[PDB]
Amino acid sequence: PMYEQFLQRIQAVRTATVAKDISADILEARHDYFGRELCRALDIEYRNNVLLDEIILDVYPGVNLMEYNVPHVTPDNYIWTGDMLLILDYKVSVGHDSTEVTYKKATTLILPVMQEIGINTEICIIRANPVTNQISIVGEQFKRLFPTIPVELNFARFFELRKMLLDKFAD
Ligand SMILES: [Cl-]
Repeated sequence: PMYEQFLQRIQAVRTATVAKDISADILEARHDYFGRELCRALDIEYRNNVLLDEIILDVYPGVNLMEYNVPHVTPDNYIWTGDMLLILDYKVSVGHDSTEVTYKKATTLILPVMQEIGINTEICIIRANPVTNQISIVGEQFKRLFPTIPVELNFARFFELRKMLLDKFAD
């Protein structure tokens, strides 16, 4: 259905301006596909994106939430071991640039308020290279809890949809 919905939009599109919205949605679905598969292999609960406020309340329900300035920020997921909060962001990319951008933003926006509240937090980004299927991890505590990441990844359907868009608008 995913693939067919995209195929129908790709068939229908006429302008590059509208096509870019299809390209962006295909990129997000590829991201979501990695997330679901990564959480399956890691045997953690899949969440699409959770607000920081909701993470704080799930870990520390007694927080005096209104005493703090919680930025509106939606990391893809999180792991609460019992002692450490692992903020988890997924990336699918052949470069690391977007990983670095998200890392910095998650660092300036999340870690300050977690420090005041007293929650030990780490930013973690897991990146799949869609061409090579190699997994890159950033986050030291995450690497010690999962040195084995048994993902079974196939991005070809996403590559096909985007190739179709590249072919239609190769002007
Ligand atoms: Cl992504």
